[PDB]
Amino acid sequence: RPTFYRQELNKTIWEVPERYQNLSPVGSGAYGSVCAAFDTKTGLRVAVKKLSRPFQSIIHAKRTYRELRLLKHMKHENVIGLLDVFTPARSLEEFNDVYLVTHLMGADLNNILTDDHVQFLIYQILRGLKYIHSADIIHRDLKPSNLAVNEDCELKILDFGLVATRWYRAPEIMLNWMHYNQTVDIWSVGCIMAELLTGRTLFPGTDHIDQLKLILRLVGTPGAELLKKISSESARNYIQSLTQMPKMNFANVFIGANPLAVDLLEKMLVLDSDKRITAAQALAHAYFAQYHDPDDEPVADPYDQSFESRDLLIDEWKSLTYDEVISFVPPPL
Ligand SMILES: COc1ccc(OC)c(CCC(=O)Nc2cc(-c3sc(/N=N/c4ccccc4)nc3-c3ccc(F)cc3)ccn2)c1
Ligand SMILES: CCCCCCCCO[C@@H]1O[C@H](CO)[C@@H](O)[C@H](O)[C@H]1O
Ligand SMILES: CCCCCCCCO[C@@H]1O[C@H](CO)[C@@H](O)[C@H](O)[C@H]1O
Ligand SMILES: CCCCCCCCO[C@@H]1O[C@H](CO)[C@@H](O)[C@H](O)[C@H]1O
Repeated sequence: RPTFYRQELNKTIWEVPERYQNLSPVGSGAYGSVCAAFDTKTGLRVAVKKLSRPFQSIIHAKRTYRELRLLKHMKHENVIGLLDVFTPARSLEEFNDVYLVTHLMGADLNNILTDDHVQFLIYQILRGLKYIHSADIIHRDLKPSNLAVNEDCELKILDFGLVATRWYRAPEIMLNWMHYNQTVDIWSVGCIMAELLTGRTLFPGTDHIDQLKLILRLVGTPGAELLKKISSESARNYIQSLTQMPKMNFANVFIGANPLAVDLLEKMLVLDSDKRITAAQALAHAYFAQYHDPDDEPVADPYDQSFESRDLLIDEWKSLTYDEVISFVPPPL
């Protein structure tokens, strides 16, 4: 067990192993405070997140368990991974705080285009998405603030920020569709790619209604092939009661863009999620010919998500989280 040291920062206490030095607060964080730091053991600059009230309730405890399970599983260049996880607690009985460590990241996709850069950035997204989707994991919330980018133009998918979420959301989500397929994320990639090509948010709807209205103006109202798969009586009536609109030609909309990029957008931004191109198929699209390598686009180990359907007590999610802290094996050097 490492030797811990204790210090207060931004009016909250921090107890971390000695290896992490020069803690500098970077923000309040999503659900916990974050500091930059220097990892003396590896030489890496890192981010340490102290989760806030991680076992306050059953929802909080399951969410804490979920976050640790996800980060421990992700082992891929274009997906955020876990350098370390620790607690100052010496036993389950006194276990109350959880700290997560990963590589320090500077800019997100907003803070960073030529067509070569769009190719490379979207390629890395799809490569990380292929890995995530292969583990039966849906991101559901892809957007530029969730994508970290180096000056190297290297990119990682995150599930947090360092830009309304609705702008990149698949339409089936905003219709509160019961089931979702992995290509909700491909829709988001399409919106992101269009923005990198035009410099403008593709669908900057003010709300969900305005959002769907903007979407339909580009892709057209559902055809009969899609209408026959809509089970909601109300959703079907409203859709059909709209003035039908034709799917625009994307060449006209994305004028001057690389025609291969326009073609890929047409295969991504399809209403019928059954017809959207998958991440694996998109990596083989001719638009990525100079980056695509089928032998270096790996899939993930299977991810056991059975816990999502369980209703457990707080102390049980806490104990399961403790098991995952204890069993952690750091990445090698
Ligand atoms: C110009 O700008 C900068 C200049 C200098 C800087 O440094 C001194 C920085 C710091 C940049 C930074 O924030 N870098 C960072 C953050 C995280 C985060 S952010 C988060 N939640 N944030 C929210 C907040 C609100 C809503 C949603 C999410 N969680 C983790 C995190 C996740 C996992 C983990 F193991 C550790 C930390 C991870 C890695 N790098 C910026
Ligand atoms: C100013 C920066 C100081 C960094 C100190 C990192 C100290 C890591 O200290 C740890 O102490 C243990 C007990 O001696 C040893 O068993 C570990 O191998 C060692 O890494
Ligand atoms: C590797 C971390 C960045 C990519 C994360 C992709 C998966 C996000 O994961 C999703 O988060 C949702 C909200 O907690 C959960 O409800 C879903 O069950 C979970 O699959
Ligand atoms: C005007 C708004 C139209 C929204 C159309 C959304 C079509 C989404 O596509 C649908 O997604 C469902 C859930 O994954 C699938 O079960 C259906 O098979 C698929 O066609």
